[PDB]
Amino acid sequence: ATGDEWWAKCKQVDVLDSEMSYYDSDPGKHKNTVIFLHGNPTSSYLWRNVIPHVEPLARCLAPDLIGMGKSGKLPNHSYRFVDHYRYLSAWFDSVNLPEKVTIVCHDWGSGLGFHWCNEHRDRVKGIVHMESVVSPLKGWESFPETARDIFQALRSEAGEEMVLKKNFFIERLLPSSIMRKLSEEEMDAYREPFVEPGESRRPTLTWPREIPIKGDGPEDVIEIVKSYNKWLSTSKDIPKLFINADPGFFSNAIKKVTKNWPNQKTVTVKGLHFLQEDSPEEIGEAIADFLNELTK
Repeated sequence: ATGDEWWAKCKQVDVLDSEMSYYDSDPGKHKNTVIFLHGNPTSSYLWRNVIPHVEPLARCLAPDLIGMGKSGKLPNHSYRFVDHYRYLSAWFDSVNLPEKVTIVCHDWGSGLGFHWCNEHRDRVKGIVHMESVVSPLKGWESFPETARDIFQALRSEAGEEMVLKKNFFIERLLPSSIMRKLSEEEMDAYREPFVEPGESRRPTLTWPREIPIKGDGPEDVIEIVKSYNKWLSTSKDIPKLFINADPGFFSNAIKKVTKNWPNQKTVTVKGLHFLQEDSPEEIGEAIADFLNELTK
């Protein structure tokens, strides 16, 4: 339950010019393996109540993205999508994975995971995604109205004071998209990587600045997302599970974007954006069922 208790189950490995922390239920084993990828502004802690439903069937890994959780902070403060992907790709190559894996992913963890799958198509046995980055936004009009002003502010010069000084993503956006009230210990686990004001919080500001918005940018992320969206939309041989959150945040838009994707099943659970905090049991059970279907 505590951050301390969760990270006590994790390990650290040197990766490139830094280090990454990750959960690994069965180090080095090439049995059925599942990788859980968090997004902004969370960490592997997000999966703590989902993973126990899956471990009996698979080796479960859950890394903290660079700059987040207990992974290292980068002294150039550069945490763009491409930086995260460079680190995550090196992490995949460092943890002794079997020939194919299942990816379970959320938010920017899905951006990174979908891109990794697109670049390593023969390594993918299935993808479970939720509140995910499935396509570029055609414009600001497609961003949910209740959050549109906030995210435009985050992407403006005001973002630095909002995040680096006031920790806006941790203190306001995170609890706003959990239906229940987190305990003090749970909230402190999310706060821990970002307790010190300043550049430690940069990952939580750069992430909203990477959202692919057509006509705005950033162009490199737009191209990456367009590329994996094209692959996913015709990926008839890759089993996919979309965990829809009711009422969710981006879930309603994801349902429409992916309605014609082949080989995708949908399950619905109660939640806003951070659905793992409201329905971890149903999410874990849905993943376990999905894995069993692969094994037949």
